[PDB]
Amino acid sequence: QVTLYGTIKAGVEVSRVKDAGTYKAQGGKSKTATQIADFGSKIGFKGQEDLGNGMKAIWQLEQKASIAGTNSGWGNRQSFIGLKGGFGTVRAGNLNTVLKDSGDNVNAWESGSNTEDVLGLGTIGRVESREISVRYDSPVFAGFSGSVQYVPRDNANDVDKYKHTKSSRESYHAGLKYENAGFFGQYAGSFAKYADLNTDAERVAVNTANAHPVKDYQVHRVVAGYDANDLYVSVAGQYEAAKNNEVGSIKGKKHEQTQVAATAAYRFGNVTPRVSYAHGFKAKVNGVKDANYQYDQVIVGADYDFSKRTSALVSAGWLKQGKGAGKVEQTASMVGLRHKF
Amino acid sequence: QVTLYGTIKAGVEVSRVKDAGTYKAQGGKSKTATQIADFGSKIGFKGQEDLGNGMKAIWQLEQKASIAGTNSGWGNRQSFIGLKGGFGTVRAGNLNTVLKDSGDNVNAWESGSNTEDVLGLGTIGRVESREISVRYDSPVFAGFSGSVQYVPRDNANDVDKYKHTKSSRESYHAGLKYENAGFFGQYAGSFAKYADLNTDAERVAVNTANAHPVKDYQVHRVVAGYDANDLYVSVAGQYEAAKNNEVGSIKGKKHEQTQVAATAAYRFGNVTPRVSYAHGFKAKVNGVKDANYQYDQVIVGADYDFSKRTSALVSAGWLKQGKGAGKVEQTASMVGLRHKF
Amino acid sequence: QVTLYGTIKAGVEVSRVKDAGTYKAQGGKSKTATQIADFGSKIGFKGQEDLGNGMKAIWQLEQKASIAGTNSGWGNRQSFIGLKGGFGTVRAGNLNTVLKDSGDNVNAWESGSNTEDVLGLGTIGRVESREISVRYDSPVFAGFSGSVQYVPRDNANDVDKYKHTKSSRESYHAGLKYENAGFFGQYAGSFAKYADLNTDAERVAVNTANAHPVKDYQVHRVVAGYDANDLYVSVAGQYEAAKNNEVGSIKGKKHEQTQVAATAAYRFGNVTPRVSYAHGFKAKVNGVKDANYQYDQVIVGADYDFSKRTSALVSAGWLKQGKGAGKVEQTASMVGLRHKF
Ligand SMILES: OC[C@H]1O[C@@H](O)[C@H](O)[C@@H](O)[C@H]1O
Ligand SMILES: OC[C@H]1O[C@@H](O)[C@H](O)[C@@H](O)[C@H]1O
Ligand SMILES: OC[C@H]1O[C@@H](O)[C@H](O)[C@@H](O)[C@H]1O
Ligand SMILES: [Cs+]
Ligand SMILES: [Cs+]
Ligand SMILES: [Cs+]
Ligand SMILES: [Cs+]
Ligand SMILES: [Cs+]
Ligand SMILES: [Cs+]
Repeated sequence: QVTLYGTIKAGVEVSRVKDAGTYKAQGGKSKTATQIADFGSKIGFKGQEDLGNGMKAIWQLEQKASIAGTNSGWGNRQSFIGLKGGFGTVRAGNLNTVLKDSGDNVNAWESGSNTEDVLGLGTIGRVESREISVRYDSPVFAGFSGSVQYVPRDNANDVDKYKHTKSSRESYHAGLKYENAGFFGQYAGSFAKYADLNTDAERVAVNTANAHPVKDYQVHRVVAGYDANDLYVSVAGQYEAAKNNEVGSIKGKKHEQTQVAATAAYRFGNVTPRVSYAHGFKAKVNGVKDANYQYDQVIVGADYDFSKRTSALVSAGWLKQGKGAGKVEQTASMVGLRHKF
Repeated sequence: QVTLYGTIKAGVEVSRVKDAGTYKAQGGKSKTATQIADFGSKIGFKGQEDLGNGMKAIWQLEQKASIAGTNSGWGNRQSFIGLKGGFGTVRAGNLNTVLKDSGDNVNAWESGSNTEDVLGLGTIGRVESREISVRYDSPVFAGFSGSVQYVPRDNANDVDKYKHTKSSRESYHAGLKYENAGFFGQYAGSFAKYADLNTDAERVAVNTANAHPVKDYQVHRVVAGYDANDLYVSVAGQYEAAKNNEVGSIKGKKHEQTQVAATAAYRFGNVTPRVSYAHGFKAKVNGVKDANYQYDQVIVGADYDFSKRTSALVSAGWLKQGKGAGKVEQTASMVGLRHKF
Repeated sequence: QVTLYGTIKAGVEVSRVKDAGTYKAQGGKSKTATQIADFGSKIGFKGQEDLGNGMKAIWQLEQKASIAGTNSGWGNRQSFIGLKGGFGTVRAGNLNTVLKDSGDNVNAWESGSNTEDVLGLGTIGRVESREISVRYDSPVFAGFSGSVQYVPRDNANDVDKYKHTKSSRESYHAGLKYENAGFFGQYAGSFAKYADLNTDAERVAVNTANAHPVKDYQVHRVVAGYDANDLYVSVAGQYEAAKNNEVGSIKGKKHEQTQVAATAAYRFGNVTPRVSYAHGFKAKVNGVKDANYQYDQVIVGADYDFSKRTSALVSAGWLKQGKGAGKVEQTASMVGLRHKF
């Protein structure tokens, strides 16, 4: 037993950026770019086999498959092997981060890469990723279900395998989930004694060029909401903080930012309008308030369901970053199509 | 509903090149090289879903899959998503160029890459390609069927997305087709206000190293012929011209070349002999006659059909390029196998 | 007719290296590295079609598919097209080397790349590989079955296609096999008039940076053993020798090394313990005895079969290389899982 699946999603997206620093014409406005873009098409193979008494073996190989022909490689999307049974589920491989799964109730938009921060809640999703790791998921007991996941010190840094001279970048991920009559709330987060971030607060591999080492890197996320009776509402809160670990005068100083995201949608028959807001409060960088990281964004859109597998998509987004003259505003809109197989 | 398809084609090809400039031994003759080569094996996944009243959703991901293990990546061959119905068909993605489809009645040979110009009509097919774009194909009305296709300015040049400082490389492609009782004629072509060509008259991405910018780049192709009753005959004509747009003394001057190709084949039971000729008249480069682009080529061969999906292939080709001492002659022959699945 | 297959295999492996030259702490011992690693997962598509009277067409595209997401490309594992029938089988493409197939009775261990020499008989398998080539396999007559395979001069070196100025790196591979009532012995080997080796006695492509050209490169392997009644025993012998062909003072001098490998395993119900030993006698490099190439290794382990397709794996290995102060000792152990589909 093995099945083939995936989804092909593409559309045309119009965008324009307002930046006074990089564009000098007309009050900092760039020209409007119109493109055909892949919304992240993917194709995978998964299978399962009953082993006898309550245990089943499970594997999956999923790849990024852009219909523009820009992707390549196997298992770059969730791909794994594991075992399931009464005890729950245990998987190893390129695995989604518990915080990446919790992303399903946080970001419901589709878009191309270039517009992932204005046509989708991309900024609050800068903490999500896939890591080579092991992961446990306990069954659903009384509406409760949980997940614990770990990334080895030698998987987070291979170069340092035999000479442990760099602080371990090993990390733990966990999440808890409660569901009842259409009401659901969940906590998801991750902690890393030592890790590296780029200037976009995203986690990068040790020794990336412009990467800033950090200590006690922790990410927290709580998402609660209602999903049933043609109605969907979702509020999410997220806190991120770490201590500067880059040798120099500012080592030890604190980094932190709070983000909130809101989304609601109603299902009229085959049309589902939807709206989402997101904000990133002023961020503390090296102990000081940094307003460059503050942002406000709102996305409105609707999905037309031709069938349970095919949808037509339309959406627009207004995004503002920073404050003052270093400020950047992004507006974009798209129309596209999604087919799940 | 989703299907798996592709074809595996390989063979051994013998070749020798006669060039007085690069080879000094024996009147300019090179040694004879004999290789095992992939004839362009490929594998793809496509699927369709009825949406209700006369509309069907359609997608396809096809990749180059060489059995020599030299290819990599997804959707580098025609890959797309679109909709079909009474109105015809509409597709977006890595799509074949209307001129690339018209190639089916122009080049019927199989070969490895190194011999695509001597074991196949490759020179007349230097205008064919795949471009990220949208494309319309109207139904077949009274033997008539048509196709209109467009490649965005920001898809033909991504770097220039927000600062339109480079002339648009957006292009249009169209073709018309008539079929009646085994008789068929079609026009296919493309126009680009601005584009770039390499010295082989092939279109390359803006800012390729040795790439010459051009203006009013247009390609025309007419192919007519008979295909039925065990008989196949096909004549094709092709015109290409553009104005030099490379800043300097020769900007504005005219480039152009006319190419013709002929092919016929008769089906004795399971054997199908075939022969093809092709010529490239002297080309006008910067207004001046250039005989380096002139060429003559003839390919003879036969296909043995073991079954409708499997064939045995044999072919030879004599090709002469240019005139005089800069002249190059290529001769090659091959025996191979093709399995379609 | 076409089928999908492959296997997903991963596990965690603990390792430590003892080298006095590269590690200075504690008598040359490195720290112990613990990793999650792909044991070489792979996925392929193969198909066959009856052509009529006793002939069938056969093709296969197999790719390395790591569940860690580190592989990419098509047909990098055995991939081919060919014909089968009364006469036996004939294939062309990325094909396994006759010596690579004989590897099945020589190395029965699973492991990640980093531990292929301590958790598997990797050193004796440094002569195995895949080469673009043609290959014949004659049927099994009276327990006897044979294989002859060849790699073209222009496939082993493409750059030199038209100017044969580098000595041909074309090579021949052959093997013979006898099987009777659980008893089986086979010879497998390869010869190359000219070839290139790296310092690990592995064959590399001409013009690799640190590659040493050789002449009369021959590899011999005899493997005999018993496989039936829950019992498996296998002894293998291997000889390798070539003449230095690197221009200089030592050209012409002789290189050679003898390797032996032993493995046995008994099948209690679903558990199969197993043990293997391997030795590499002192090697003659440029006529002189080199003890750096001498080695001793022993691997113990067991496989728990959950089902015919799924197994649980456990293994450990002690490996010593060289002699004296340049000496290197490797110890490693792993626990993992393998699912065949
Ligand atoms: O949020 C959008 C995504 O939803 C998933 O369930 C689906 O597998 C993807 O193809 C994509 O449509
Ligand atoms: O012209 C040759 C080609 O014909 C196509 O129809 C087929 O899909 C390919 O596999 C290749 O055989
Ligand atoms: O030696 C181990 C291998 O055995 C093969 O037969 C199987 O196809 C592979 O998946 C791997 O398990
Ligand atoms: Cs992300
Ligand atoms: Cs990552
Ligand atoms: Cs082409
Ligand atoms: Cs192209
Ligand atoms: Cs090997
Ligand atoms: Cs090789």
